[PDB]
Amino acid sequence: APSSDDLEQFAKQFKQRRIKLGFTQADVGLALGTLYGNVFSQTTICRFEALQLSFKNMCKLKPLLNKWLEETDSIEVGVKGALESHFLKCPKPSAHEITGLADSLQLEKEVVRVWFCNRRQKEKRMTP
DNA sequence: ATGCATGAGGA
DNA sequence: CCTCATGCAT
Repeated sequence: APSSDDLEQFAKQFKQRRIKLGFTQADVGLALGTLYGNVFSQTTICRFEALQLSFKNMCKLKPLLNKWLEETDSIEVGVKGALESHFLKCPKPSAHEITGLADSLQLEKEVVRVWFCNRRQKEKRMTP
């Protein structure tokens, strides 16, 4: 398995080469469908180039992007800041903390619950 | 490039 | 409920 440094260098050189070939991020994502039956979105290609995915996600995707390379050659600021503050304190809130913070902050419980799942996921990105 | 979301899968 | 991989919509 690759180091974080391996994946960083791979990402850099993947991006350089995609741009040089004049393909867009969506182009690559689509071609992974066309060529390998594994379609991906522009969002996914973008995150991969920015290392904004988990280490394991990055590792699963790298060989796929490598094959492609080989071949071709809302919530408001008042609310947000507060949400962030609590996260630094309690990153994993109980369904009561959640429902509690939700109404007090005037948001649906489900919007608050998902915000915390996403915030937790971000921290697990190779570069958050 | 990013914010909020879905849904499969698991303790 | 969560983690996780993933993307629609912005």
